[PDB]
Amino acid sequence: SPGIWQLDCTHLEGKVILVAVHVASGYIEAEVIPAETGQETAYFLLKLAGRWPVKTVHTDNGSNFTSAAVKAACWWAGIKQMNKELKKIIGQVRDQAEHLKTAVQMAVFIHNKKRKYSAGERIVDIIATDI
Amino acid sequence: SPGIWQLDCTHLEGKVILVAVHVASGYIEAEVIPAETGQETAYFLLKLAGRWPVKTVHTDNGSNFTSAAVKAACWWAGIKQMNKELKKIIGQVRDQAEHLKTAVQMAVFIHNKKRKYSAGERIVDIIATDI
Ligand SMILES: Cc1sc(-c2ccccn2)c(C2=CCC(C)(C)CC2)c1[C@H](OC(C)(C)C)C(=O)O
Ligand SMILES: Cc1sc(-c2ccccn2)c(C2=CCC(C)(C)CC2)c1[C@H](OC(C)(C)C)C(=O)O
Ligand SMILES: [Mg+2]
Ligand SMILES: [Mg+2]
Ligand SMILES: [Mg+2]
Ligand SMILES: [Mg+2]
Repeated sequence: SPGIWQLDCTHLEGKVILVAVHVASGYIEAEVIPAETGQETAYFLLKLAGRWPVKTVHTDNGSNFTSAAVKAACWWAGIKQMNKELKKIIGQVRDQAEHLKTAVQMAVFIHNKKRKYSAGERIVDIIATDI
Repeated sequence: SPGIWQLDCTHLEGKVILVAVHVASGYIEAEVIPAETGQETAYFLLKLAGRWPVKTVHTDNGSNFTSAAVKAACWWAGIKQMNKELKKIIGQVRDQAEHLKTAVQMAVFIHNKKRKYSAGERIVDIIATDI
């Protein structure tokens, strides 16, 4: 189902990586954030919601969604309540970049454009079909 | 044509807002950045390219694309070489949020979800059709 996303943080090199997965397609978005915080999660969701039709969000750590900032974002945006494979791609391109955040975006790109249709194509097809 | 984007910075409240427009649909993405820098532009393009099939980019200030970091991102990602309407929506929601960056994302959301099909639907349709 096309409005469902998964959202979790992983850790790498002492930093936090917020990873959203469009469950039906396997498409990902990710950002490196300073701290694993309710506020950062909220802002992330705002950005995600303006880009895709986000209806429901799941997580492996329910306590992530407990902050008032997060609930307020989900309220405003109308939302209701890979990390190993990505680390793999991060590892493969890590040395081409100085900043971890740059390596993460390189990795997100590679993940979304690979065929094994790519995740990037499937999200768009699934969502266009739903219109 | 579906792989064409426009990219420019505007200024608001002493900060820089990077605005990308998918020309065929009018869909936007935007971020608040510390400084109008080649490096920030590069990183922005990396993120944009992993999310959408970006083929060519235009700007109103050609000197934006002059930094080696920018050319290197366009090289890696395979890329070749609204601000008033968005400010309008920013103005309308500005008071609901503390941080400008939050108001910008609120505004991007409102811009992409409005019908006047929304920009958000058209990008996806145009791109799915192209697959
Ligand atoms: C901090 C820097 S400098 C720099 C670069 C690369 C070539 C020429 C000049 N600058 C790069 C690049 C490395 C990877 C890419 C794909 C080639 C994009 C540009 C970076 C890159 O940081 C950015 C993306 C914030 C600029 C990095 O983390 O290494
Ligand atoms: C710095 C803060 S705190 C906060 C908030 C709002 C309600 C309850 C608790 N926190 C908010 C919110 C205001 C707008 C939204 C749509 C309701 C999302 C959450 C903000 C918001 O910053 C965030 C998005 C980085 C957290 C802001 O700039 O005001
Ligand atoms: Mg988690
Ligand atoms: Mg909170
Ligand atoms: Mg400009
Ligand atoms: Mg440079």
